[PDB]
Amino acid sequence: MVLSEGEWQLVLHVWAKVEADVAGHGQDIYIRLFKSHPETLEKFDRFKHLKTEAEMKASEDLKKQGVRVLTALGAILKKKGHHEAELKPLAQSHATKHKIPIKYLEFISEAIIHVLHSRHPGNFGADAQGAMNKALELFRKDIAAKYKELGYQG
Ligand code: HEM
Repeated sequence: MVLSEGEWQLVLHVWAKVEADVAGHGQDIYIRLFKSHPETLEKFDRFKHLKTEAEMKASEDLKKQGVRVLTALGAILKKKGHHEAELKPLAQSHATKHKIPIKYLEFISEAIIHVLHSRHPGNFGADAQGAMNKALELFRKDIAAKYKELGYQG
């Protein structure tokens, strides 16, 4: 699949707003992910002990992790589809070390869309959401392909 320049513009326009507060968006996304799909928390040995949203918001380590995640995703989105190099290390670690199924990548994609919709309604109308969904679907499609090459069914 391929996004048009117009669709990429919608994606990068709202992403520019996210970048005004990377740490805050990361926390919101994780909290949404862990509350909606608790099973995903079990994959994080360093955070699986967190019991409440309050503890999650107070975790300095979780905040730092969120920044790393959004920074990596932002770098990929900014490549506008030409992300082969960026995807390699990410696919290898998540398939071989962390063992993250594609289903969980779908769950975090849902959390990202939920948070953007909540925080940036003016820059996340129907067309913008459609573009972001398309960008995330492309990301998941390419990661899934790499997973297969690496020997992980995902
Ligand atoms: C938006 C998609 C995602 C991106 C861009 C992303 C990115 C990253 C990055 C950059 C790291 C640090 C370096 C590395 O180990 O590769 C990382 C670590 C990790 N990721 Fe992800 N990730 C994503 C989704 C997920 C999901 C959905 C899960 C599981 C529910 C997950 C589980 C982990 C774990 C367990 C670690 C290691 C954390 C630690 O060091 O304690 N990731 N991720």
